[PDB]
Amino acid sequence: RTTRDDLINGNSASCRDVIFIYARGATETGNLGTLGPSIASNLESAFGKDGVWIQGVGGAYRATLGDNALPRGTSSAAIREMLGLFQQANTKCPDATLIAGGYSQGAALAAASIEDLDSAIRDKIAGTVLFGYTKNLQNRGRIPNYPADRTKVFCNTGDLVCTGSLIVAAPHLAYGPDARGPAPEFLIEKVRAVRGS
Repeated sequence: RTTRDDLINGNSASCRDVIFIYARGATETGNLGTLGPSIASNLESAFGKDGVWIQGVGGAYRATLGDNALPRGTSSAAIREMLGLFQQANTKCPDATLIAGGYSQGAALAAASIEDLDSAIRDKIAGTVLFGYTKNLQNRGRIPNYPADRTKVFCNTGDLVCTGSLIVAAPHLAYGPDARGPAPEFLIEKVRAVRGS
């Protein structure tokens, strides 16, 4: 299903070890959209249902297509919403390892949020995956203030948003295989690198 609010609904007395916060692309449904559920099922298989909390960015994030043209590639209200979720994870589950991801506008949102996040929380994000990263060229494939080794960008050849454009071509809608395999593989590897087991 396209809606997951595990962090908001979760009991602090029984925090998951891993918390995944994900932002969907433009016009997508629920708070996970088309790629989020595939990543979620694979994380659940690796850490178990009670070992990982899946949280989509909903609330003020309406994933409005036109917001791709704003300075940071998304709206201020959306950034405030995602920042709030990272802050809620940090207070509710101080010992949890965080992971994040975003697709299209959601990738710009993830990058903007992580850049603004206070360092103590940002440093808890073991890995971040970005699909069809709209600010790929502008940010030179990086998320500002965040290490390259913890970042994985999936940008298809021919996906114009990865080369500085806002045009949506067919390759931008072809990240399904990545969400099913390499993306969760990267996230799992980065969590295990710091948590062991």
